[PDB]
Formats: sequence, C-alpha cells, structure tokens
Amino acid sequence: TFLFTSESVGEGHPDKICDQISDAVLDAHLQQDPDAKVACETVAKTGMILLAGEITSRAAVDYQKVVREAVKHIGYDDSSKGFDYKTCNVLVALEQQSPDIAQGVHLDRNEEDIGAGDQGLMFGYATDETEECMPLTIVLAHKLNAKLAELRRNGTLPWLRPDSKTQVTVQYMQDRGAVLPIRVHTIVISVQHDEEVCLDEMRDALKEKVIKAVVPAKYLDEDTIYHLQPSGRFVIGGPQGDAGLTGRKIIVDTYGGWGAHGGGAFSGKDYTKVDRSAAYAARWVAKSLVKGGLCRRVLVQVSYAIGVSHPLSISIFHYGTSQKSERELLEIVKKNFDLRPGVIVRDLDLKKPIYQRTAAYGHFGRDSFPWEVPKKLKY
Amino acid sequence: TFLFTSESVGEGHPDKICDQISDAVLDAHLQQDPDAKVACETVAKTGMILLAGEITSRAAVDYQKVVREAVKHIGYDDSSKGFDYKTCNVLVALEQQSPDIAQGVHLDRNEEDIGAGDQGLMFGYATDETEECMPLTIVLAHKLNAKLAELRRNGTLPWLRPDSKTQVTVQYMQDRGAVLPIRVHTIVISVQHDEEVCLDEMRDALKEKVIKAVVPAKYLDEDTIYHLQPSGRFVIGGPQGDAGLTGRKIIVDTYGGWGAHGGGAFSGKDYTKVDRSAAYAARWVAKSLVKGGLCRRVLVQVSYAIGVSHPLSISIFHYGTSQKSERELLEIVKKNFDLRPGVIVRDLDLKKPIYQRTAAYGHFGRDSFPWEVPKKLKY
Ligand SMILES: C[S@@+](CC[C@H](N)C(=O)[O-])C[C@H]1O[C@@H](n2cnc3c(N)ncnc32)[C@H](O)[C@@H]1O
Ligand SMILES: C[S@@+](CC[C@H](N)C(=O)[O-])C[C@H]1O[C@@H](n2cnc3c(N)ncnc32)[C@H](O)[C@@H]1O
Ligand SMILES: [K+]
Ligand SMILES: [K+]
Ligand SMILES: [K+]
Ligand SMILES: [K+]
Ligand SMILES: [Mg+2]
Ligand SMILES: [Mg+2]
Ligand SMILES: [Mg+2]
Ligand SMILES: [Mg+2]
Repeated sequence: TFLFTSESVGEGHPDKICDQISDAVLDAHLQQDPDAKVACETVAKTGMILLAGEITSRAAVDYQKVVREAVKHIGYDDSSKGFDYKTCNVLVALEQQSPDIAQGVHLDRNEEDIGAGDQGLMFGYATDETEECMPLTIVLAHKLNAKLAELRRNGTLPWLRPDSKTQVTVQYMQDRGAVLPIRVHTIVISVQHDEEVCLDEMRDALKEKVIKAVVPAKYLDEDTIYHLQPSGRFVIGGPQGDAGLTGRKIIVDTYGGWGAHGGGAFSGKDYTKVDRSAAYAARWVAKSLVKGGLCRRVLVQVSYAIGVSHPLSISIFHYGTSQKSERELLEIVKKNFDLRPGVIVRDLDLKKPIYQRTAAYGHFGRDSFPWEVPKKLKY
Repeated sequence: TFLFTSESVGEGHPDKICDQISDAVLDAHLQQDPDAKVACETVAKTGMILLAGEITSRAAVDYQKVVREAVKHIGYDDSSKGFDYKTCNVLVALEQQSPDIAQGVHLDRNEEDIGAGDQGLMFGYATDETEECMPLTIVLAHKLNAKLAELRRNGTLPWLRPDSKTQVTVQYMQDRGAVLPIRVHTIVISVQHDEEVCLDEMRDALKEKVIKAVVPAKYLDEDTIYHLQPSGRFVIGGPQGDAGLTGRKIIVDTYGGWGAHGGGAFSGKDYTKVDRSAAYAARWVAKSLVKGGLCRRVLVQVSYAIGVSHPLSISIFHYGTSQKSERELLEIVKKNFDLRPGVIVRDLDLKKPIYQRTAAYGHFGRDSFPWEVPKKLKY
C-alpha cells in the first residue's frame, strides 16, 4: 500500500477569492461581448482588491460592483470577519490586450484557425476510482470545504468564517496500474473562526458535523489521524491573514497532485488562453477514454506555441491500464478530437459566462460541465 | 516512443520578475535577521511593482532600493524597453505576520520542533537521463533562455530585450520505467525585441546563435520543427505586455511537468514555509536515491499540517526502476532524513541569503546548491 495526500481550500481562502473575482470579471465581460479577450489577475490583502491585466472588450463593466458582489457572495461582509465588501478598497490597473499579441493570435483570423493565445503545456487526467473519475483525495478535500461553507451559511456553526483549508491523506493499493482507495489515513481542517468559540467546541464540531457528514464511514477507523484546528487559533483570516493572488491554487483546481500540471492558471482567462481551454479539453479527452472503457486511468499532455492553432504535441500515458498501446489510444484521440482552441470553444461552449462557478471546489469532477460529459468515441 | 514538452521563461518574463523581486526582498531581510519570517508577494504591470504580504523581521530594508536594483539587474532600464527601474512606481502593502500564525507555528518553540508554517503537499523528483538528474526537456528550455540573456548582455544581439519564453518537446523511449531522450522534436522561442530588427534576422539568429549553441547536434535533425518568433512581433513586453505575479511559474521552477507538484510557490518565503523547504528537501532525497544507485527515476511526496513539525505522509514512487520495493526505499529514506522544517533548515543552510539566485532558470539541477549535493545513504 501507499499514501497519497491532496488539499483543497474554501471560498474565502485569499487566493481562491482572487480566482473567483477574476472569473466574475471574465463572466461580466462575456455576458455582453462573447468575444472579449480577458487576462484579469486579482490581488488581495487587508482591505484591498487590486485588478491588474489586460482586457479588450466591447462590454461596459462596473468593476466596483462586480468585485464587491463576489466578495459579498463569499461572505466577507463585516470588519469583524476581517474583510467587508461594502468598505474595502477596489483598485483597477487594467489596460487593453497588447496589439502585438492580438495581431499574432486572433486578428483577421477565421475562428476555427485562431492561434493559441500563448505557448505552454497542459495535462488532463482521469481515474476510475470514483464515479466522477477524480482522485478520492481531492474529492474528499473539496467536499470538506463545501460542508464548512454549508454549515456557515445555514447558521448551524455561526462561529465559522469563510477562509478554510483541508487536506486528506488516503491509503491506497495498486491493481495493474489502477489505484484502489482503502482508508483515510489523515485529515487536516483549519478554518477561520470568531473570537468566542473555544478550541474544544470547534474540534468536536469539525469531527462530528463536518468529517462524519462527508467521509463514508467505511474509510474512517480507529487509526485515522485528525489534525483539527492544528494551529490552535485562527481568528485573523482572509486577505488580512495572508495575501491572495489569482492562479495560486492550480493543483487544488485540478487533480490534487495526481496526474500532472503544465503550470498555467485558469481563472480570469478567456478561451483563447489554452492554459484553460486546452486543459479543459484534455480533461474531456481523459474522462472520455475512461468512461469509454479504454483505460482505467490516463494522463494526457498537449502543448501549444503562441499564434499556432494545432497542438505541437499530444501524449497519452495509461499507467498500464489498457490492453491497447498508448500509441493506439493516441490514434483514437487524434481521430475523435480537434484540439485547436477555435474548435474546443465550440465543443465545450467556452464563450458562456459560467466561469465564476468553476473557481472554487475544483474545475473538474462536478456539476456536469461540458468537459465532464464524455464524447462517444469511434474506433 | 512518446513526446514530452517542457517550457521555461527568461529573467524578464513578468512572472519571473516578481519571483526574483520577492526573493531579493527575502535575501535583504535574511542578510540582517536570519530568523526573519517572510511571505512577500510581488505584482507587476505597466510601470508598477507592488509588494504585498507579511514580514516580521528585525531588519531595516529599503524596499525602493531592493526592488529597483533587482529590476536593473534583469535589464529593464529605459522606457524604450517598456519598463525602467529608475522611474517605475514601487508600492508597498506589507504588514507583520499574523500573530495567530506566529503563535501556532514558531513562538516559544525550540527550532528543531518548529511547526510547519502551513499545511500542504510537496514533491521531489530525480531522473538519471542527465548528469544533473533533471529532465532533458526542462534543462534545454532553461539553457535557451540563459543563452538569450548572455547574447543580450554581451551585445551580440543588441535588439534582444529581457522578456523571453522557450519550449522544448523531446521524443523519448522508455527502458524499464527509466526514460531515454532520442531527439528534439519541436522548439519554440519567443523573445521581446526592438522596433528595428526584422523577423528574418531574428529567426536566423535564434536558430544559429541560440539553438545551435545550446542543443547538442545529435538531438537536432532534418525533421526538428522550429517555431521562432511565432507571433510575428513582440516589441511590447515585460509587465507592459502581461501582468506578472509571484508564484505563477511553479512548473518552470521545478521539473517542467515531469514528476508532480503540490501547488506551493517558492519565492518570497522563508524556511518555515514548507512549500519551499520541504520541496527542496524532497528534491535532495530524490537525487540522493538516484545518485546512490537505488533507482533510476523517483518521485517523493511529503505533506504537512500547520503547527506540526513532522510530515503527515511520505511516499516513494520508483516507476519500476529499482530492484528494492517502494516500501524498502521509504524505510531507507526514513532512516536517513529528518524532514521537520527545523532540521531541514540546518541540513540545507536555509537561513543563507541565496534565494534570488534560485528565482530564474529553475530551482533544481544547477550550481550545486545544498539540495543538489547528495546525502551518502546508510542501509
Ligand atoms: C498560513 S498562511 C500562509 C503563510 C503566511 N503568509 C505567513 O505570513 O506566515 C496560509 C493559509 O492558511 C490559512 N491560515 C491563515 N491563518 C491561519 C492560522 N492562524 N491557522 C491556520 N491556518 C491559517 C489561511 O487559509 C491562509 O490563507
Ligand atoms: C502572451 S502573454 C499572456 C496572454 C496575455 N495576458 C493577453 O493579454 O493575451 C504571455 C507571455 O508571453 C510573452 N509575450 C508577450 N507578448 C508576446 C508577443 N507579442 N508574442 C509572443 N510572446 C509574447 C511574454 O513572455 C508574456 O509574459
Ligand atoms: K495542466
Ligand atoms: K500569500
Ligand atoms: K511540490
Ligand atoms: K498574466
Ligand atoms: Mg497562497
Ligand atoms: Mg503560462
Ligand atoms: Mg503569467
Ligand atoms: Mg499552499
């Protein structure tokens, strides 16, 4: 057996605030101009949200309203919680997209033949260990943060504040390249709280009302290690406790350390940025291979050069979980998918303003987004 | 055979500027106070460097001088290049480290027993495909950017500006889990340039003076694909062309997509932040296993909880490249290394102000930093 650990963070973790704001800006632009070019970074620290980056769009967007409404949704609505959407500073340093990039990527190009918005590499991954084809470690870690937000928002644990982190270590066995979860070895939960609640009341609630509500009992046993509020005190939180930036939770956004990552952030970027569109397409290819019965676990790499539509490379790694060779699976992928960004946008409907919904609790394995609906493969 | 692609970026890429500034700030603090607690994020956009984060230190640091001297070293010294250290804005939004974090991590603790500064997961990787135990893809990509900076700085290609990106695709064969590079399949180079030089002069120089100077001729052939200045024009660059943030090149900083990554950035953080110290220690463990003759290729995962000194989990994956089981290699690691941050700091000398040197061209595989010198193993 072996251990593997993944983490997740809540909606009010300062980096995740930034990813949600960046995607609220992108959605505000796409609601008016489906062809907006957006590269919006967000920085958060005590009292401040700064927007920086490049946007060329026909939309008229009220940045103060978009930013403040996203922070209000997260739950930072009073100085007692360390941040307040009503009274924080919002600073904007947004300029047009560089004309040199625009001319090299999309200007005067037919949409299917638009060039990749940048160079880079991206990976897709899928594993049959869960129905949603995601690692159990990260699924559990995300659901523990979702449960904390539910209990905060329904008033069950009114001492909870929006900033949280979780981490799950699962003990696995291997089976011919596929992985089989056996038990939960360790869980960590840290969550911002009010000044009145004591450590013992929080530790008891985190075990009884959060962990037992999320983790199947079969995975928990007498030896499971719990680190609940391990720092001992977490009253200061959100951007006051730790600066946040967009694109600083890229492993939380994807596979929790499993598979691989090419380094590109997702949030704040329109479809021409292949860091997002091609990673979404690669997840769609990986999940299509697993739900199609071709492998039990698979990693897909793709890469691009700025201004060039077709990927430079495509690679498939099946961990030994298919009777077909990796070259055969590559040929099936090449016959069934077109991974130009200007075709991915049509297959995955990537001009639709649903990106803020992807910016917490992972981009993959939930809510039947287009990249989660397998493509029936012909071979 | 299969393809694999990795990228790198130059010193003047806007994200890399931020990592170098964050580490210049950390070094300035450590020069005066070896025990400084530093979590410095940097944001860059047209005309601006913003510092945000938390620092508790006894040092007296002139942030305007530190920031401007780092930008001067990178080479942004005139408005014609799109950024100038003499005249840009430097904004500081730095506060003390949260007292709640300080009390839960290090306050009143014996140094060897300091808790991890945060939770998280980290990986180390090593491969025998190169003497420095790094993937050839990323080594080549880094050296192509280093060669562009050398030719810019020696006046050979005076039209070059500091912002660059490269990407290398290598065609490999597998050998019992180990990987063997066969040839370079594709190279991309994009680099900011002056308004006078034409595309053909730049493409010819990039092939003849950069690629041929860096890539062994045995790997290049008649079928090697070159995408040199593929956007066609890159005069606007640096932070004017694209906002930069610290910790947005975490795959460039590590293994180029090989191995795995736990998501944590390195730059701007002191040793108590296990995202940096434990990733460095994990690279040291991986390279020690490969140089010790125990495996040909290996991935090491570790994880931590905030306030807890010992790792929560340790895992070793050898890809089938050892006669010893992964459990045996884990036992050898556990007998030879102590992965508490307050012991890693002593083994790797992590209070020394050498971090700006790590913040471009990768943290691993070069210049015999302590984590690159193997530990002789007893078993
Ligand atoms: C510990 S901080 C990162 C290190 C920090 N920048 C410093 O100055 O030491 C990382 C994340 O952990 C969580 N956090 C903040 N304060 C915490 C505390 N007192 N205990 C536990 N977790 C905390 C928040 O989710 C925060 O965004
Ligand atoms: C293309 S930009 C990222 C997308 C961008 N934020 C936008 O608004 O479309 C990414 C990086 O590529 C490089 N770059 C900038 N302008 C470029 C151009 N005209 N051609 C090629 N590469 C460029 C720089 O290294 C830059 O930091
Ligand atoms: K990726
Ligand atoms: K931070
Ligand atoms: K890592
Ligand atoms: K950017
Ligand atoms: Mg962070
Ligand atoms: Mg990138
Ligand atoms: Mg970037
Ligand atoms: Mg982290």
